[PDB]
Amino acid sequence: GPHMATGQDRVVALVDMDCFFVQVEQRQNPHLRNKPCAVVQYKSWKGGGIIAVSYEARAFGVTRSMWADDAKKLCPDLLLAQVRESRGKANLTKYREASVEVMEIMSRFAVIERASIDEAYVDLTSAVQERLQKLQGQPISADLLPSTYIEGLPQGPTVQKEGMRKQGLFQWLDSLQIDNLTSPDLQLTVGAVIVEEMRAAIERETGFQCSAGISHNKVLAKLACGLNKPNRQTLVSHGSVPQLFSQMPIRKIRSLGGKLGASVIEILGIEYMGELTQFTESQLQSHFGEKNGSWLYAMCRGIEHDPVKPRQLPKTIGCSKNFPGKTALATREQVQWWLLQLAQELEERLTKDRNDNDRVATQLVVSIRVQGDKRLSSLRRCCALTRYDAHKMSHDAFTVIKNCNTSGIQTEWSPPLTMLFLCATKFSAS
DNA sequence: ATTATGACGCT
DNA sequence: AGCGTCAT
Ligand SMILES: Nc1nc2c(ncn2[C@H]2C[C@H](O)[C@@H](COP(=O)(O)NP(=O)(O)OP(=O)(O)O)O2)c(=O)[nH]1
Ligand SMILES: [Mn+2]
Ligand SMILES: [Mn+2]
Repeated sequence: GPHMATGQDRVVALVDMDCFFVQVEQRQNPHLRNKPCAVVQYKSWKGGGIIAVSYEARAFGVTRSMWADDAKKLCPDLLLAQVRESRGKANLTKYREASVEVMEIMSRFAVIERASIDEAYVDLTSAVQERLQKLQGQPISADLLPSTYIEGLPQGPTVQKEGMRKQGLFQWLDSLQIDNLTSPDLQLTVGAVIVEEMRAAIERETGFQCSAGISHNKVLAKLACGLNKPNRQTLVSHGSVPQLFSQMPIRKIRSLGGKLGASVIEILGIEYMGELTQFTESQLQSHFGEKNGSWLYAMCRGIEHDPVKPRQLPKTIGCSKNFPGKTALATREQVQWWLLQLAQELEERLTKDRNDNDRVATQLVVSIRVQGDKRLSSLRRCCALTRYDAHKMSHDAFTVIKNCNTSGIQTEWSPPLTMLFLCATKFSAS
């Protein structure tokens, strides 16, 4: 009862850019704005593979992973922007630089955890305590939450999307106890006011729109963020969780989309996240291991303790390229040439990283995939990264992988390589 | 020929 | 250290 801690200590937000690479290209090229648009990598094979899709194009059924030729079948007026190519491969530098723009704005409001190229978590607990101090018990006006949805509201006792949003927000605000600076619902509401400000700052200073989730932990904030995309933010309160999870497919929760979520569904004979509540912590640990079991036991009650890590920069810097089918590398000259191309891109990114961020990588991880292997990596080998020199890095990568060539002939490579991947890791402050 | 990465758990 | 999982 009273000692039953409900994981409402923290205010956590997740901010995720809407169709991010598309917005980067639309900012650069106004002709693409407010159009069905997608971003593609490469062109020759089936028109290139789509990795980002404007919401106008999603209305026609265009999705990531679709070949552009097929997307064009669904949406003949679809506009396409191609990722830059450098040294024979896709080069994502434009999107990484845009990402840095956004992350630097978010960092003004709180310490962030960079979780991908286009999203970050924010622990707003302290900023909320400050804004509550300033408010002096003053209520929160709906005018301060102009793009906020309250998940699960309105309820009970209407035809337009914005009208529904405002109805739900009024029900939420009317029920708020603003004299209690420790009410979790009030704390989430103040967090949402701050996130409105953060999102306004991002759009004003970059031209990019984003969505956001506000809840008591990272998993709920991420899920909330997705609920009302694009260009809106969603507050998922602790109290909204039973209804939200009652019909929430297990796979929708981050980390349960793969084999583990399939095993939850199959072993327990359930479909929805809320059904997990009927099992004891020990039962879940017995099926899914001690860590997963404890995580599931708390998560189906809306509780998760994973902290917002103070980390604005990526932990690794890596370069990869596939060589599918008849393009797989089957000679020693080919392997050396592409290792050098990857290594030159890596050198460039690493030198820029060192100048910006006062750190140096110390370990180089070489990953390859060999033909006829379905796994992502067929083999991973690490070596020391002592100089930011592409020729040295590619020579060392070759040295650590060259024992994989089963060809007796010196010139040929067998079986051919369908993937090369260089990753710089283990950063030290320089 | 669902590509380019990046985080993280496991042993 | 090297592999597997989840991601998108
Ligand atoms: N190279 C590469 N980039 C990718 C891939 N998948 C995504 N990206 C890039 C392109 C994406 O723009 C970006 C961010 O990924 P999201 O947040 O998952 N999708 P978005 O922001 O587009 O739309 P939404 O409004 O639904 O959040 O990552 C991929 O498989 N490969
Ligand atoms: Mn996004
Ligand atoms: Mn994202």
